[PDB]
Amino acid sequence: VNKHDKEALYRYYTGTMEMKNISALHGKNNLRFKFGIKIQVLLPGLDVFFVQEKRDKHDIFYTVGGVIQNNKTSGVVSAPILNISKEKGEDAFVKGYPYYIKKEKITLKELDYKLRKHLIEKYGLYKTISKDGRVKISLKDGSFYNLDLRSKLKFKYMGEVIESKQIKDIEVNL
Repeated sequence: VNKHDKEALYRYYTGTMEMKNISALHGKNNLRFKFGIKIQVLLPGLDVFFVQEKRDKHDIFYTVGGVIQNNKTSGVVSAPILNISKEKGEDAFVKGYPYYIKKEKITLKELDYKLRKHLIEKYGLYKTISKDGRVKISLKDGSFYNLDLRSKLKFKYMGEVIESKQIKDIEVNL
């Protein structure tokens, strides 16, 4: 029901902070910890992917999903193939290259957010390119995830965790 246009999406997937050293402790399953910034995380279903959704009347910053327990961020490197495809329009291109992930396990939230942010900077998504696009993230077991670019990621998919090794290719269509 809450509609998101190009401007709304662009503003969300730009301005993000990884906290890879937390020990946190609620309504619909939430956690609380300081950073002296008092933070709360909603659990859609310690390393956390922090994206500000809301800041309460007295300085309690809210985010959704992103929390991964016992994760290695240094020493590990997964490079699945990112295949970008804009087939019809003013400038039609195909572009395949490795998408570097320096994390053992990665939340769908971060992969989505960081992947979209990349399409804004380099290809001009939600700026010069249309918001009308899809993304398929294929795993080695043949399973996959679908990101619709027309709307921002539904909160109830941000609690999903992904083994970085298991990702083989990310297919973006514009």
